[PDB]
Amino acid sequence: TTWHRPGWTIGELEAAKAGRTISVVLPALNEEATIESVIDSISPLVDGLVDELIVLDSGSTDDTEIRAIASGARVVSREQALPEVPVRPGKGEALWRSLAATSGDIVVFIDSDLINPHPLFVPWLVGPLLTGEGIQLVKSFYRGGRVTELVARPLLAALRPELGCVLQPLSGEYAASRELLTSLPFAPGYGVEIGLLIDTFDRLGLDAIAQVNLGVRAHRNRPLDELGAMSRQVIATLLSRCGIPDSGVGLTQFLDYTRHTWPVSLVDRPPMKVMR
Amino acid sequence: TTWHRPGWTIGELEAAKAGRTISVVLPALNEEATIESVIDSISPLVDGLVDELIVLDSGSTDDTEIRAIASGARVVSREQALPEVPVRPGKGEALWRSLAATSGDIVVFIDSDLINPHPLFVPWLVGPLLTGEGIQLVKSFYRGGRVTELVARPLLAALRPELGCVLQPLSGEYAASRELLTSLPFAPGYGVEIGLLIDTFDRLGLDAIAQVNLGVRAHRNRPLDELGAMSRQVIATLLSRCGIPDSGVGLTQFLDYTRHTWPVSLVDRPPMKVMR
Repeated sequence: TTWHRPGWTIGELEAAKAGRTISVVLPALNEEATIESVIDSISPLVDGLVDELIVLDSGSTDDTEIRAIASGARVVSREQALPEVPVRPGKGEALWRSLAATSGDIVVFIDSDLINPHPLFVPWLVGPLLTGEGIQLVKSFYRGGRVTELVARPLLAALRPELGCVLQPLSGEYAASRELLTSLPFAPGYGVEIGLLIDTFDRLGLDAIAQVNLGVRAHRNRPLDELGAMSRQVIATLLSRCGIPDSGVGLTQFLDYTRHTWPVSLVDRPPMKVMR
Repeated sequence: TTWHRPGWTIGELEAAKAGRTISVVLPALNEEATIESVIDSISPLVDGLVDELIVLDSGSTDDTEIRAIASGARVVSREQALPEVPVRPGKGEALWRSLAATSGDIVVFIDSDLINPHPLFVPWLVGPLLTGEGIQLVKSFYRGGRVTELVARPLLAALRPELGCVLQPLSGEYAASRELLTSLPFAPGYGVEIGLLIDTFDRLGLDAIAQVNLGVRAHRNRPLDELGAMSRQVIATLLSRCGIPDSGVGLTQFLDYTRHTWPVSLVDRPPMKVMR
């Protein structure tokens, strides 16, 4: 079911929990400028609709951690989330680790780089999980997304056209059941969102997936070269899910000219279940 | 060999022809604003280094044709290039047809949407073909190319990493031997450049390919949605060359929201040789 405008009240949603718990995770790498506003947008839900909120600090070297703490948030490093396992770089590692630092029956992810996010983001994402039937994953969409419109959607049309109806496959804002998340491998780096989406679909089909309009997104837009690497990992992850061998060769860029090669990973983390 | 700065004189290049001829093709769909300057940048070479110059008018409905004529250019419609074969849409069709409207041993393509192009573009592109050994294809590069850096190069790294060294795989400015071009199929739409590059490489290897710095490119930059479709066709063509089945499903876009689906083609034109 694709929603265009939520309506559930916070109280209705709370009633619908029926014993289920909700954890919220904000992954963060150097987001000192935006993190406070994001935390503040959600913390009023804590001890109510939300049972648990954490910042997964992914190696920040700015004031991200101290500002998050000063916002009353529990901050968890990659190392603290799962200390027995050495840390790998990239976003997917942080999200995967975050499963071990939470216990909610439902887990909600929100990027920490959002500019003044609506306080109803979380309620809007959990709606279908709480009041739906068979929904295990909820993606957000909103109203310029160069990677999404040039890379991910066109590749989905080519290789998983059934997912053509997903407006924001790379959305960093989404919610899912712990049962699902701990049953899926996690792709490395920026491949994580697309992997979760494709894996979910391949395993449960579209009926287990919803998407909700969160309105409009403001975010620290980004340099082309970093987008190159992101696109590369998205590709790697997507090709893998489609049974296609990726060279494992990183994107090289020429900035006469100088050359730089960005890392790409063909290694997923296994389902957090195997870590029990 | 990758050049960074040409030096050949026009006279040296002319001497090097040794009986070989040179045709120049400007494909054009609704470029009334830029076409004159492009024609004017090249016509001084005609009857000298360049034996032949044409505009391949690809269905323009603006003043492209009359302005090109007024610039002294021979204008050739898709229909006139090959009248026995009904016309298909897209850039690849125009370029393929252009082989039948030219007779140069060497063929040079230049996009008609360039803003005040250097008059040495053509000389710089033909340099390696004339003075090199074994070069059959010359690509340009220059100094924001969203499709190139987000789609084509990252996919090449994944699937033909040997072509990672190509700075502008989608460049509309390039030159090649008739022998090569008439021996290759032509991908439809915006897939044409990438197809020619991959096919050339697969068949003759890197040693037959050069790239030359033309400096900097100014061009009528472009709406995201049109870039989506372009990216989609590039993908289709690239997947095909890599032995990967494309769904044939067009990209859909949602502009509440309204939906539009863009065409994609999995059909190449065969080598112009078969039309003999």
